[PDB]
Amino acid sequence: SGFRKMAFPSGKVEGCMVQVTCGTTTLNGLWLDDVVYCPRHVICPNYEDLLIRKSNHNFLVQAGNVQLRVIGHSMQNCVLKLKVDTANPKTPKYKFVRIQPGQTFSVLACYNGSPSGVYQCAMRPNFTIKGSFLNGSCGSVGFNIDYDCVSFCYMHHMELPTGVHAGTDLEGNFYGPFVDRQTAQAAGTDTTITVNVLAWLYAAVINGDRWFLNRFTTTLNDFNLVAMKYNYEPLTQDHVDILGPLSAQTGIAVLDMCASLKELLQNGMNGRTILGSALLEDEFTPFDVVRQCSGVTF
Amino acid sequence: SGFRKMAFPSGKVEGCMVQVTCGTTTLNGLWLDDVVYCPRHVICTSEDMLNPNYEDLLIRKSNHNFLVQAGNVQLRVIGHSMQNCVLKLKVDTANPKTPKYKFVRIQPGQTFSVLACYNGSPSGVYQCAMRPNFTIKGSFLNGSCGSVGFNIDYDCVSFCYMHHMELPTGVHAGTDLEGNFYGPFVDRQTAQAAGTDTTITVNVLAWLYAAVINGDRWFLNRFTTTLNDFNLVAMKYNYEPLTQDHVDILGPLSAQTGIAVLDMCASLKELLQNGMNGRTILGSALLEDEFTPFDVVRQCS
Ligand SMILES: N[C@@H](C(=O)Nc1cncc2ccccc12)c1ccc(Cl)c(Cl)c1
Ligand SMILES: N[C@@H](C(=O)Nc1cncc2ccccc12)c1ccc(Cl)c(Cl)c1
Ligand SMILES: [Cl-]
Ligand SMILES: [Cl-]
Repeated sequence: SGFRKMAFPSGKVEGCMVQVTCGTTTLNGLWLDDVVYCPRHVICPNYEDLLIRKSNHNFLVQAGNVQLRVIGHSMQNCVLKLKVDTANPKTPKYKFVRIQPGQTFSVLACYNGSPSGVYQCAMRPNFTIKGSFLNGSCGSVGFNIDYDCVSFCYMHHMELPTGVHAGTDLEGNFYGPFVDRQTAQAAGTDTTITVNVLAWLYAAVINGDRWFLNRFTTTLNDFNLVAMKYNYEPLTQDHVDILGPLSAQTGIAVLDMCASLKELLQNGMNGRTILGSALLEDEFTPFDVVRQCSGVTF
Repeated sequence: SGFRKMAFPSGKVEGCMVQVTCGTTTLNGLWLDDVVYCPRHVICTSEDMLNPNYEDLLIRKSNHNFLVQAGNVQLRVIGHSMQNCVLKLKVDTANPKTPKYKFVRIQPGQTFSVLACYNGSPSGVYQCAMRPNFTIKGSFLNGSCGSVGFNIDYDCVSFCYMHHMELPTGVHAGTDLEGNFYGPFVDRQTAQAAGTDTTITVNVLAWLYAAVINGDRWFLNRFTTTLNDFNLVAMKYNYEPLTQDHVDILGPLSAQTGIAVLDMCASLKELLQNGMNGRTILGSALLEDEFTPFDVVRQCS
């Protein structure tokens, strides 16, 4: 029993965190094979011209107490790739994946190439992440673990004026309409990740918290008209299908749970809580709920 | 900026998780140097669950009864002994991934990261606090026994908890790494209930300071209170009393924000009286009590 916000074990990623220094800027880098990936803003803007002026010896890369020899450098979008003379002996099986809004991932927050914390978060529909980051965390990565394969999905780049965070996939492409330049940028109005709220209600039913269940069902169209009104993301037929296994396990059809959600929005919680929370949680995907309520290991 | 429930990186602990099997029972073990620590109830049969005599059961066991598996390598158990409710299995190989470590016993209110494991394999990492009733509100399934709670001291891992059992309410009970249970719990199938849980008041105040550091000020007020008047209001809401030690521990946060402890205490009193009025603090509609003053300082500085 129990339901916690749970991150993937960070070991496989910790063995990849290195410190990257260029001039007065020190941030984190991801050492995979003989390549170190880090935000291109470490050279700081005309990034192509700035990188042309740089030499391999300008980049100081440190892995623990060993300095790595940079033997090449190139740029892929907003990420800098530093070729090094040594393959990371702790390189896990990995992939670079681009995630969608709603999908969750674990973040390994680092400072000076040293992992300090691991937390689970979701890529918000407005493409920001509500992370916890201080100065020096740039280069910290977001990942998922698929069987025994690390899927790198995020690299931290900056903090927006509201305190939310922005970053890129491991190919340097930003998530959202953000740029890595000191200019006024605002996150769009965020919305709630509806499929994740439904997944979290299933997790509550699995844990015995069932006060919110009602006799009602709804059509997907009627649910979406009501959800749109409360700044909730539309629920697609893909989401209904993904919630299938949880619907079968709990005996609560997706449209049946949608009518529970529909009432929770129009009426509130009435002083009651669900999984120790007075708000509807939207940072647990249907896969996270299944994984946590079935004990999948890594 | 931002405030998240943040666990310590679990790598140093993952390299210590092994699978321990004795008869039909399979749970997790912690491999440190040439010793594997695991809950002693792994040696229990079906009949010996309500009132097991662990000394008597362990005397009947031989080293060849314990199957220890570290990855795809079976470890040779060359000795066995019991320290309180923990079984110590000596093995013929020192764990090459043994980190710098200490065995620490924690107090209610203290937080720690939990590495949930199944069959000696880490599946998840989450943050926990030792509840005032000495239980932990974890997320555990059958097979999670032996999963450990830890904190990281720069390079050193302080092991503070080993999961043993789930109480009837769904909350969890366990021991320090010396086998001593936290709370009035025993590793027997006898009827056991957790006492009424209370809110870790000092942790709530630490969390309100974290909110002020993050720019949340709506809950602040012009009032101050005496420590005695705050404690009388707090107990009525099932909140732990706040001692002079807690006021002193909140000192650095009070200096950083410019809000005295008794000033924040009056804000907490007002919050308990009115509720949140549809507003949130750090994205939460409830007062969070699983961030210690030490966690808040660490995460904000
Ligand atoms: N120095 C960073 C930055 O703001 N990175 C930080 C990350 N997370 C949290 C931070 C909190 C405080 C200060 C800095 C933070 C930066 C600044 C401007 C731009 Cl346009 C870019 Cl791409 C990157
Ligand atoms: N079978 C275990 C147990 O309850 N261990 C589990 C741990 N966490 C969560 C669990 C959820 C479901 C089933 C089992 C769980 C057990 C039972 C009685 C006693 Cl007295 C002891 Cl020491 C240990
Ligand atoms: Cl699924
Ligand atoms: Cl008193």
